[PDB]
Amino acid sequence: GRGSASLPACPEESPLLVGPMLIEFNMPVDLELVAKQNPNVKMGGRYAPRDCVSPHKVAIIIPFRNRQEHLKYWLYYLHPVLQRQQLDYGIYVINQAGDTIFNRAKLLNVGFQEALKDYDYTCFVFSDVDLIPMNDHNAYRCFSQPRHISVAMDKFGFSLPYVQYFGGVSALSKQQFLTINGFPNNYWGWGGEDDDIFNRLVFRGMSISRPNAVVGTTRHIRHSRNPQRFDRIAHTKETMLSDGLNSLTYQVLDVQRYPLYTQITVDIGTPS
Ligand SMILES: [Mn+2]
Repeated sequence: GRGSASLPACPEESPLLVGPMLIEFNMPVDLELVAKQNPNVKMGGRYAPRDCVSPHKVAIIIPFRNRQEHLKYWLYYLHPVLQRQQLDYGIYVINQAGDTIFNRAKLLNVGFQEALKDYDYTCFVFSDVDLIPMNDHNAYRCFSQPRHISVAMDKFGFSLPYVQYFGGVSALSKQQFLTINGFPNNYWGWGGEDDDIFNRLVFRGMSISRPNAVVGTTRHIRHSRNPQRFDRIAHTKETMLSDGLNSLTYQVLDVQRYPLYTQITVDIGTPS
């Protein structure tokens, strides 16, 4: 019964998952130690199973600016999880250059476009750097519909702010992201960019996929520095096709590949 054969696809659900995890942010993290503890993660924070092929080719995009301690906790907790989930993944920290108002959604668009230059990713997880999953059955990859991953956040009492809430951590396949023309580029701290994204999905006929709440619990990291739904539905319809990936403009000032992640420093301009 011999002959040349391809590696099998990885199983529908990984047999390596452990379920609940204790998430704490009160101890120091040393990334050199984390790298040594995750020897299979390659330069730039890249990993893929050795014994099976994953259909999940995921770029994990993290909007960022001056929050190194949070990022260290993020890397410490997620790398082991992402490997147990048997994903073919890469970590991208999109660092906003300058001191102008932070623009989360625009940095996510940057991450989508830059990660694609590195590899043919077909799934994108957009994650704030201060959100950590409490259960590894919460899959960091894409589904038949846009996926909302951080569904029961401790900062919100482990309950969804509202059924249309799409903030924190989410995942869109390449097809899903492209069809909504990505995310809006003009929410300069205005708040509600996630609601605009939700409106884009609905308008294109998509719905929200969510893991069961029991495994969707996430912890939020506090920093020395419940949400309500913003409207702008009519604005989204009017603006989505002219404001997003197609109109995205930015300058890449630095690209650093570290053992556990790639950091792309970009100048995304100032509010126009
Ligand atoms: Mn926060």
